[PDB]
Amino acid sequence: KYVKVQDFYDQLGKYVLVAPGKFSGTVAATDLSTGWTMAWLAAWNYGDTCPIMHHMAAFPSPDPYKEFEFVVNTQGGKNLFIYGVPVTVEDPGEGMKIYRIKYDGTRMNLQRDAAEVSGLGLGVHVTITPEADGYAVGDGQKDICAEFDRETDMVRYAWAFDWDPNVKDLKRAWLDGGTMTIKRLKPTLPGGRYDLQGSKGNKIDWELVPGGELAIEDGKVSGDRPLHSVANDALVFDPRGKWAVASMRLPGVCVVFDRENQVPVAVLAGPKGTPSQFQLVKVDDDTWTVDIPEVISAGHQAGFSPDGQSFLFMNSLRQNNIMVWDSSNHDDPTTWEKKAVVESPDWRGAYPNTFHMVFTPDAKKIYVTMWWPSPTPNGIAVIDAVNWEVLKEVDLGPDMHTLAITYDGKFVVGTLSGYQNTASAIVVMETETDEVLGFLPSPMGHHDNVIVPRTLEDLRISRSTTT
Amino acid sequence: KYVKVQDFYDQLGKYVLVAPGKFSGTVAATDLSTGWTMAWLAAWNYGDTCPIMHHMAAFPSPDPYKEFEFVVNTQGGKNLFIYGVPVTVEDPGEGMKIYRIKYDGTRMNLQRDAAEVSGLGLGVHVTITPEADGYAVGDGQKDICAEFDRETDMVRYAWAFDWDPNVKDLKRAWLDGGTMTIKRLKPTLPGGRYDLQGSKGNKIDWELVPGGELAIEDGKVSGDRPLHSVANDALVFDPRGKWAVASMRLPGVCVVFDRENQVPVAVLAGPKGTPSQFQLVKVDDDTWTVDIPEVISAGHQAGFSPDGQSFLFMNSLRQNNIMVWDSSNHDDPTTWEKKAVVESPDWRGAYPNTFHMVFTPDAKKIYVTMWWPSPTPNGIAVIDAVNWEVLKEVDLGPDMHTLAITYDGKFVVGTLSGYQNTASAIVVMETETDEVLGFLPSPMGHHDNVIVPRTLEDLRISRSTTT
Ligand SMILES: [Cu+2]
Ligand SMILES: [Cu+2]
Ligand SMILES: [Cu+2]
Ligand SMILES: [Cu+2]
Repeated sequence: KYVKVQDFYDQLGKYVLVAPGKFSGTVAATDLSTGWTMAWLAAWNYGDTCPIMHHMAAFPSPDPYKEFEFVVNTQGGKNLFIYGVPVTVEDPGEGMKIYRIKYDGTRMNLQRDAAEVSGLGLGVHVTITPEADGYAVGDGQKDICAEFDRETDMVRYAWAFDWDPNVKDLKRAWLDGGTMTIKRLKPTLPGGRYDLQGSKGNKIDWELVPGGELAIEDGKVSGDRPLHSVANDALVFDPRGKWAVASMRLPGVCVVFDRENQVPVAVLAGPKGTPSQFQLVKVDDDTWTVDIPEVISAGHQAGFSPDGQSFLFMNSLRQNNIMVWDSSNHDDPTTWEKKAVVESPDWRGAYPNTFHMVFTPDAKKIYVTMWWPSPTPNGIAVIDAVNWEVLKEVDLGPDMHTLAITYDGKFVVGTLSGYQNTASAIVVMETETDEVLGFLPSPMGHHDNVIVPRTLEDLRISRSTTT
Repeated sequence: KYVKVQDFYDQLGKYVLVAPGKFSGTVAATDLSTGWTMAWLAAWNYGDTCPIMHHMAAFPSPDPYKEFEFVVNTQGGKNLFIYGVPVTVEDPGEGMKIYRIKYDGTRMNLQRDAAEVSGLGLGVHVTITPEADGYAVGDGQKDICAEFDRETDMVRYAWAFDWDPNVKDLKRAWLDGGTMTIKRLKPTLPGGRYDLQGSKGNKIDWELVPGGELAIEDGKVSGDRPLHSVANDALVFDPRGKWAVASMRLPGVCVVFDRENQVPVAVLAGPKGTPSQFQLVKVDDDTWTVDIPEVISAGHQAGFSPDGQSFLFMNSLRQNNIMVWDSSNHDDPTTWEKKAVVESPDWRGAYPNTFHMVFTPDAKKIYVTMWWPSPTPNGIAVIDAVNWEVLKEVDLGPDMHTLAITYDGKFVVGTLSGYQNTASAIVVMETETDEVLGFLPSPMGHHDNVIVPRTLEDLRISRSTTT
């Protein structure tokens, strides 16, 4: 006669959800087949003075219930003062830690801070390589992204980016175009180490939040070198191998990198009305430039379809759409050409903004997020990835963040995070008829979440190809 | 075709669950009618450097969805080192904070630390007065409990307890009896403030855990004055008013206090093998003693039925049973007489221990917890409180903590907490047929939980009359 919540979990399958919690200072694994939290960790327990637990990704495991490993990073400094929490720690730790954690079937074990090992600290998106042999991190305060080895936590290659505006006034520095520099970043310390932990390398004193291109232009973001910011976000991976793609928010471009040869190969132009690409110019063995005549919109989410056939870059704020390239030629990214743009009245005004996406395994649909400042309901839009069309939107609640999918394609599992001070939850949506099945408690300010993959194939629709 | 978890919540009613997280550093409110966390708070944001968020209790609100207030305390110092977490913290805070927090319909707001206001910091159970005009806190390291005014956060009265063992060897200090002193504790600083914040007043360096009486007896608990310990736990309230009862773990007694007259009036004797009461002896206007010829077993949980007719104290470890007194004479607690003992052949070992309870509104049933160290399944026992017999025992999972009940009496909502490093969750049991309806995620190490009450009568089955 009474309803068992167990009936709800039974339908979901044997899948493990993991999410960090931003200001909660915690990270947590949840068994979607029973409702239990399997294990949680609090970084304060380890001496972390600013445990803003940020992005994460998990390596595949043959049985996540027996063990899995993941990478979760942190932010610090003035990132602590971004929200409507009246924080009282005026001088917090610097963050930019890159933690390696292993769930061992019972508990989470903090293995180390890869930022200490490598010397490179980075605080935005974390992704797993498609071979599950490494991971990558980006950062929009220091504009560096890097691919790291899973066994050693050392950098394989790191890239620094810089902006040289046509017009040396913050209001016009991006709109009126400029030249971006792509620079090979080499170790400066003994033992192959970098000297780029915590705040070292910061151009700006906090990460640009949604709409932050306007704040930086308006002189409202402090830092050493704001005129030269690009706000790198992520380093995402072609599921077919070989290529990694770095997203650059403020110049509205993605840079395609050859992973093994450690050179950029292509620059993709985000905004609608630009060509497919800009010309990459080699200056020397460590340095490349690209000239961008004007930037009519910043962009944000970048990622691939699970078959590598499509690459997507979201324009956000000044334009809101999804720019789509034909990346079917795996041999030569300079031939990748614009094939579609997803547009919709759902992209009402300056908001909502779409920062996250997940594909179905067969690549026919995608679930993308619709974020707004409080108090407009935030939610999910469903995209037809064959005809490049928005099918449906659903309203959920405050502060929508990331989306994952169970590896059978059946359920999208997302996080809402209360702007760090109000309502937060896990949402479950079924992909057959695109109905919201409801919410699970989650007292965490999640900016990321994954389902733990079992195979390399699973990684194609996990935190590897998209953010 | 798809099960909506919303159907599960629709059945529970409009009730708000609140729980702190111990090593998580956090506290959270959950809407049982939708699955959302309503709001959460991380005490590191407020400069707490040892945010072991410990016990708590909520005041009644006419509408918890619009606003409610609660009290949550903290522990620190060497309590950080008691669990399986390999903590690395070099200068941990001392804890013993007593935070006042207000939920305002959107977020949690830290109001203040009442230990700073009053000068008295206490780290174990927190309970609300039956009038909702005050709260009380106890502490088993300092052996102090006090009742505080809700508006001013100042002490109404405080009591300090001390053990004088017959035999001055830790192994025998309790088993061979002694004399406990009950002493009025008066302030020493300007403005009527105590000088007892943080570790000030600790006789031992951490709270005794389950079976901790063996630890202290074996010389394994550091402190300046362990021979003097009684391990106060709680100050619970007769729902009929007038009386408050302080539980003493190590001597196996409870002391009944006249709240308004500020005097003790009776000492109830815990273990099977003792009379109903021990004799209270007045030494002077501020000081009483009680002689205990032998402590047969330590005790723990203490509380009243919602009609105040029964009073219960659990014997734990050396005996595991529920000792029950006839407290129907509200005029004179010296008349309170043992009327029953709940016993089971399943409780014959050292474990399980039963540290928590909640009654149904009509006082006919009790839900009690069954705690064991890893890896024995912990769970809930259902007690017939008319005939004083065990009805049912259910296995749930690791590290069972507290119990609450919806105020219509339909659902028991408890917390399991992972020993701070493994699986944790909220459990829901329906009380009609005592079936476990299942679990909700809860990435917290809860040692307390409540449902926000609406009325004074609701408190009778909240964190007021029992722990
Ligand atoms: Cu991003
Ligand atoms: Cu973020
Ligand atoms: Cu207790
Ligand atoms: Cu506790």
